[PDB]
This record gives sequence, C-alpha cells and structure tokens, in this order.
Amino acid sequence: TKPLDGINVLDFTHVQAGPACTQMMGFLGANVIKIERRGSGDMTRGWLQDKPNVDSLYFTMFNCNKRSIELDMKTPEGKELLEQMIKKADVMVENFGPGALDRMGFTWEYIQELNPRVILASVKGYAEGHANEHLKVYENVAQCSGGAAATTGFWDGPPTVSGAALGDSNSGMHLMIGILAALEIRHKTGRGQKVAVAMQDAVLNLVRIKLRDQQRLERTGILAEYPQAQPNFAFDRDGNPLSFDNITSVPRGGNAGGGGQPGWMLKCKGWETDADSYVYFTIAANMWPQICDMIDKPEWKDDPAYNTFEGRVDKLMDIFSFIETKFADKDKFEVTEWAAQYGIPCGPVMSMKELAHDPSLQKVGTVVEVVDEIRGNHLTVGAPFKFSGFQPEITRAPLLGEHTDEVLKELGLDDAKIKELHAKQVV
Amino acid sequence: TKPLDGINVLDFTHVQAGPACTQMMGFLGANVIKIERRGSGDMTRGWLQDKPNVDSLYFTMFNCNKRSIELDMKTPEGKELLEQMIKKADVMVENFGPGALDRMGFTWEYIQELNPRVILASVKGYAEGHANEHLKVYENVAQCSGGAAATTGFWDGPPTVSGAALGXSNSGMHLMIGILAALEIRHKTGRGQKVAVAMQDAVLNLVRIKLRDQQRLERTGILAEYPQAQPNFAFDRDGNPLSFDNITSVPRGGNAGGGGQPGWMLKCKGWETDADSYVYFTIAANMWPQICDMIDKPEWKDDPAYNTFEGRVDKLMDIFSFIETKFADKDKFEVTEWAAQYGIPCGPVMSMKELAHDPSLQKVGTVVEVVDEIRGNHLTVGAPFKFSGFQPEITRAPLLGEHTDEVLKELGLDDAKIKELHAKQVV
Ligand SMILES: *SCCNC(=O)CCNC(=O)[C@H](O)C(C)(C)COP(=O)(O)OP(=O)(O)OC[C@H]1O[C@@H](n2cnc3c(N)ncnc32)[C@H](O)[C@@H]1OP(=O)(O)O
Ligand SMILES: CC(C)(COP(=O)(O)OP(=O)(O)OC[C@H]1O[C@@H](n2cnc3c(N)ncnc32)[C@H](O)[C@@H]1OP(=O)(O)O)[C@@H](O)C(=O)NCCC(=O)NCCS
Ligand code: NA
Repeated sequence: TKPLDGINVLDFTHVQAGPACTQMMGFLGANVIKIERRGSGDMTRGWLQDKPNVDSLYFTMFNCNKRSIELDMKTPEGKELLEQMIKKADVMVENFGPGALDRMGFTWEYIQELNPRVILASVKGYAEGHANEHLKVYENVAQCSGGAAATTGFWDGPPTVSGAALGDSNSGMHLMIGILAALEIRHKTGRGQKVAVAMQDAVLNLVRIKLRDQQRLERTGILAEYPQAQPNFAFDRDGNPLSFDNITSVPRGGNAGGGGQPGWMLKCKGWETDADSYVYFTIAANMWPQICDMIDKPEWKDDPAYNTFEGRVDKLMDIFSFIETKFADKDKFEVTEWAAQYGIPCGPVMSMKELAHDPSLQKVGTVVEVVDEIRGNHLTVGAPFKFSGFQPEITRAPLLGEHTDEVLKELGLDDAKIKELHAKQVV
Repeated sequence: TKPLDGINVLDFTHVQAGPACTQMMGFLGANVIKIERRGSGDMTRGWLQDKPNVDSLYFTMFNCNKRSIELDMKTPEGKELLEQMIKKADVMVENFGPGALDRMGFTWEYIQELNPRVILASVKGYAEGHANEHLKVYENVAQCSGGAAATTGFWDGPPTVSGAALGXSNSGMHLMIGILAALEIRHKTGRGQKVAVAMQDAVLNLVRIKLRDQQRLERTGILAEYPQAQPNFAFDRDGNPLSFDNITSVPRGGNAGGGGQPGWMLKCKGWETDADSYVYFTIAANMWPQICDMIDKPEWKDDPAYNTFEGRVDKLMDIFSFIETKFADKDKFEVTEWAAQYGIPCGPVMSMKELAHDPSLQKVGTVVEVVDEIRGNHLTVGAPFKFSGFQPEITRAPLLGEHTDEVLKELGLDDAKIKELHAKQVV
C-alpha cells in the first residue's frame, strides 16, 4: 500500500545527508531503526535547540518516522547485536567518516556473508578512488568542492553558498535513488549491492548546466546569455571591466537565468524595507510581442535591435531595468498576477514566513504539521513526490533510546540479557 | 546487469527537469524512447549552440542514452502510435505545461485503461491543488517560489539564485525517486501509479533547514549563529548595525554555515584576479583545539570566552578575519593541506575550469568524456551514485528523428505504413 512497506532499514545515519535519506524512506513506508550513540545520540539533538531540555527542530525535522536504539558499537556485545540486526535488514545506511564502518569490522565483504540480500548505502564527501576520498566534509565545503560556490553570487563579490542544502539533503536524495535502484535489481538477482554517493558528485550533478557553460566558454570564448556578455555592464570591486575577453572559467552571473530562459530578479514595491519584495521575471525568446504589450513598447516588436535574443545581447540589462520601473507601485503578488495574464514565467520571492503559513503547501501535504505531544507540534517538509495510490503518514521523531528495549525484544532477547546489556552499558 | 535493464520509458520530456530524470534512468540501463516535435525537436537542440546547425551542449549533456522519434501528437495517427507505445511502456514521463497531456486525450484514467501496469510521472511548476497550479515555471522562478532565493545571498543585497539547478535537475532527480518508488510498489500490486513532483516542492525539500530556522525565529525571536546576531558586524542600507529585533522571516546570511557548525568564505592568494581563490573554513566546536594549533594561538584554548560556541558568538567574524590573514600568501590548495593535517573541515572553492579537467572526477566516472562520432566528443556528468555490481555505459545523444523508422518497425509497421506517416507529416 506504501512503496516501502516491509522494507527494513538499519539506519546508522546522523547529521543531515544520511537522516534525510532514511526519513524520506520512512515517509514512503520503510521500517527505520536508527542506531544512536549512548547518552548524546545524533549530534543534531543538541544543535540549535529552541527550548532547553528539548530535541532541536534540526533533529525532529530530519528524524520523523524512525525508532531510536542506543548502542555502543565498539563493544563485543554491540557488534553481536549488529550482526543480528543486519540479518533482518533490507538496507543499511551510513554517513560516518571514510572507513569508519570498516574499522568496526563491518566491511562490505563481511556484510555480504552475514546477509546476501542486504543493500549497503553510504554518503561520503568524495567518491572512492578520489584523491580526497579520506576527507571529512560538511555542507558548505561540499558546495565549494562541486562547483556551486564558484558559480553562485555576483561577479563583483565572493563565491557564495546556497541556502538550499546542496551538500547534505541533496546527497541524501541522490542516495535514495541509489537505494531504490539496488532494490529494483535485487528482484532479478536476489542479491544486495553496495551503493555510495559522494557529496561532491551530488553537487556536480545539479551544476551540470555550468559544465555545459565551461565547455561553451572553452569552445567559443563567450556566454551570450550572461550579464558579462553585455558590453560595459559588469565591473569588479575596483571598477575594472568584466568581459569574456579575459574569462576562462564560468563566472558568477548574479541573478541571470541559468538553465531557464534569460531572466532577472526585479524589485517590487517595498523593496527598501522588505528583503523579499522581488519577483523573478523571464524574457523567453518566443514571448517578445507579449512583453512589448505588457510594458507598452509596441515600437520594440518589429525592431531587430529588440525582437531577437541576438539583438538583445547588448542591452538585456537595460531592458530588465526598464521593466522593473513598471513594478514600482505593485507588490510581488500583484506583479505575478499581472505577468500571469500574459503567460510570462514570473513569480514572487516567497519568504520563509510566507511559506511556513501558506495554505496551498499545507493542502497538498508539502508543509505538514507533525503531531508531537512531548515537544509540541512542529512543521516539516513532507514528501515532494505525490502519488495516486497513497499519502505519507508522518509521525514524531523518537526520543533518544525510546525503542531500545522494543527493538531488543524483536531480536528475541529475553528480559535477562536486556538487563545485562543495560548494566554493561551496551545500550 | 544494470538496475533498470528492460525498463521501457516512453519519454515526452523536454528542456532540463524531465530530460535529466530520463537520462539518468538511461544511465542505469533503461530503454528510453524520446518523443520530439517534428522539425525542431526538444527546444534545447537549438538553445545556445556552439556550432551552427549542430545540437547544443544543453541538448547532448541531458539526452545521452536515448533514442529519438519525431511525432505530431495532434494528429489522429500520432495518437494511435502513442497508444501502441504506451502498451509497451513501463513508465511514461512528461513535463509539458499544466493540462497539456490531458488535452491530447491521455488523461491518467485513459492511460490506465490502455496499460494497467504503466507508471505516469510528471514534473510540474506547482503541485496539483495549489493556488498556482496552472502556472508555467522555469528554473529560477521555482528557486524563488520554494524559499531558496529569499535565503541565499547577503543581508545587504537582493534575493540570489543558486548556480545549481535547484528548480530543474533537482526536480528531475526527485521525480526519479518517485518513479523507482512506483516500480517498487508495482512488484506488490501489479499496477502502475501516477507520480508527480512540483518544482516548488523539490526546492523546498532542499530548503528544509530554512523552515527549521523560520520556526526557531518565530519561537525565540533570534537565530544566534546568523551574522545579524553578531554585535555590530552586519549593517543595513542606511549603514546601521543589524539585529533580529525587527527580523520576522529567515534572512540572508552571506557565507555563514547554514547549520550547527559556523563557517565563512575566506580569501586566499590571488583572490583579486582569481574569482575562485577562496576556501570555506568551518569552526566546528569539537575541532577547536585543532584550530588553535594551526592558528598558533594557544591563549584561546584555555580561555572560556573562546573555546565555546557562546564564547565565540560575540566575536566570531573577528577571528574569521584573523584566520583569513594566515591565508593571504597561500593558494587555496596550500591552505587546505595545512588544515588537512589537523582533520579540520576546510576545502577550496573549485572552479568549473578545474572540475571539468580534474583527474579524480574522470577516474571515478563522475566527469565522463562521451564518444560522439557525429558532433565530436564532449564532457558530461555521469552517475553520481556508484554501485558495486555495475558501471554506466554512456552513449551519445540522438540526432532528431534518428530512430523514428527503427521505433516504428518495432511497432510492427511495414515500409508502406512508414512512408505514409512520413508523407502525411505524422513523423
Ligand atoms: S550532511 C553533512 C555531513 N557530511 C556527511 O554526511 C559526510 C560523511 N560523514 C562524515 O564525513 C563525518 O561523519 C562527519 C559528518 C564529518 C562527522 O565527523 P566525526 O568527526 O563525527 O567522525 P565520524 O562520524 O566518522 O565518527 C567518529 C568515530 O565514532 C564512531 N562511532 C559513531 N557512532 C558510534 C557508536 N554509536 N558507537 C561506537 N562508535 C561510534 C565511528 O565509527 C568513528 O570511528 P573511528 O574509527 O574512530 O573514526
Ligand atoms: C517548460 C514549459 C514552461 C514550456 O512551455 P511551452 O513552451 O509553452 O511548452 P508546453 O509544454 O506548454 O507545450 C505547448 C503545447 O505544445 C504541445 N506539444 C508539445 N510537443 C508536441 C508534439 N510533439 N506534437 C504536438 N503537440 C506538442 C503541448 O501539448 C502543448 O499543447 P497545449 O496548446 O494544449 O498547451 C512547460 O513545458 C512547463 O511549464 N513544464 C512544466 C515545468 C517544467 O518542467 N519546466 C521546465 C523545467 S526544465
Ligand atoms: Na499594453
């Protein structure tokens, strides 16, 4: 009834990349058992807490639909428990440092012996065989390693990190693809596989469009849709001109269109005192007559200086500046509604406050109120894929070690050894 | 064997989001038949060509491992051929405008009648049921609708788009999760499902950390790790010091950590003339003693105001300026190796130039040289998930209608029928 009903996940993950992956599997029906360090558990529990003595929203928004067991895996009893759990699992997921799981004694080769059907899934900073394969990597370092930082921001400013989790959550979603692919092939082979996603590679996959641009730049010496292609438009900090004459690596293009048709971020009424009073406005090559009507420039329709992409290259930023003057007395929603009349791709910069309280996102189950009696209810992002046959049933994140005894019971342990394990500080 | 060997994909997709999904399915073994507009095909073919009358890099980097057939789907004969192809398909994938495929007559209800096993997968701008469900959306419009633009860039600048394809390829990768999930459940039910991913929702999934911050902000009135919470560091337009006093929605934090571990983008030697001569340096709380050794100031090791997150919060950007002075005479790789010996989370900003020609990325199959005997070789991004059991075999992108007659012969049509369809301008 749900895609992953019956799929048993032995979940070693912590922080963001790994837990995002296993949470989303949980949302699609998977039985997720989260292994955590004794006493402290996943480090997100105590990071950026809003209330003293309560698991942070960092933890709760990444660990819904999971059960928690505490386990010291560097004890002989802990390793024995892992062997029993591995034999019951369909998928093992981890995002420890390079070699950490191996050093515990659970190499891929040994895992295969324990369970020929289990899939091992890993998130690492760099791919196996990479010069940097042994490095520990965090979110923004991964954005920097994968080309995003270099190609994000403005030509007269620094490399800029994205607010979106390009390093972590993005890598987790990519690992989910790997895991599901390994499940699909297991129906044929009856055998599990090892799958791994490097954070650098997940970032680079989303920056594919910039590898397109790098080759175009190498081949032709110019990127015509970039602001720097407009003569005497772009300048560095010290006032030096920036043209493609002297550019050999894909530059920062500010708010240019990327993989979309040419566009820009345009101010709307209240921009001086409202950080998000903007729209993104696209000048699509097949929409020039429509734009000319909207901005009352009929004389631009039949002028070759204006009516082709090629003609607009020397003046596109002038055109954006002029269009922007038309929005001076309208808010971003009024502008979006106006542009929509013309079928022009255009929308508001939604603030996080607006998104958190948007009726539409709650209607469609993308922003979800999680019922949590212990911590008070909270919002989370639900499943971004909608299915005809089912809806996720999101349930609160576990307290540390909440399901330890419950899980140990399922392994067949009678009450005697459970006391021992607690006594020995194994769980 | 590859995970999706034998999976037949009827591929209606165009531009970036849809084609990224079906290409990556192709990389994992799927049989992808791309349906294209007669004459012009997928709009990416003519989109920023580097050579006249040769398919662009936009096209080739998103359409490897596919066959191409031209089809006028508004003709009765075209619709007939689609019905035949649907009956042989496991997955249909589309990213036309809202209602477009329905208007062609291929509603989900009708598709189910044709083939109870087929999965229908769609990329949309906004989710079904959303107030904005009927809008057409490109890359950066989705970045703006999903909260990324509002929370990316600087406090004294505009909302800023990511160079990463948060709207397009990211939505495509999310759709791949949905499709694979639908294949999993089909093993149980014997029935296909409809799956859809909205570009807004794919963006919001990656911006989950900012929805965390919005709730923290609403609950507490402050985000202590953001630059706006540091005494007299960030300043507004009129030049006065920023604070959370009047901030009610998650602001832009420049190059801050985005998570529990603070960081910043620090200049290295050559930054004045090299836009990517930077490293990201993360001041992890647990790694502080290691940082004190590299900085060569043991005074702060035992100082209480310094060896704690609370001790640094008043003067965090002061010590980022000082650590940056250590790097003024060293390039980003020299600075990174200096920090690698301490296991410190520090990494360089990699340029697209460096990444395109990096030995490691080519060694691990993440940057791949495609052997294209028609157009000349090009680079692409390969599969970002690495598997123990197989490697992708990437094959060059198809010419427009290159496999039309080949596909029609597979449908059991003879040369008479084929010539009729060509003459009638159906293919
Ligand atoms: S989303 C952004 C985070 N990035 C990643 O997910 C990338 C992969 N993960 C990592 O690079 C690291 O895990 C990061 C996130 C950088 C954290 O680094 P740490 O310094 O915390 O190193 P480890 O995570 O590898 O953990 C250190 C040692 O602790 C052992 N360990 C973990 N949990 C347990 C339990 N429950 N019981 C006993 N030991 C445990 C690890 O196995 C590891 O062992 P070593 O062999 O000593 O490294
Ligand atoms: C990208 C997008 C904005 C482009 O819009 P567009 O250029 O107007 O193209 P559309 O997809 O709307 O298609 C236009 C029409 O041509 C038709 N068409 C497309 N291919 C055809 C073919 N081979 N034969 C006959 N008709 C065809 C469509 O069915 C549609 O018909 P309609 O008049 O009933 O609406 C739009 O496809 C879209 O909003 N896609 C969904 C979101 C998305 O994926 N965006 C792109 C991210 S990379
Ligand atoms: Na008008």
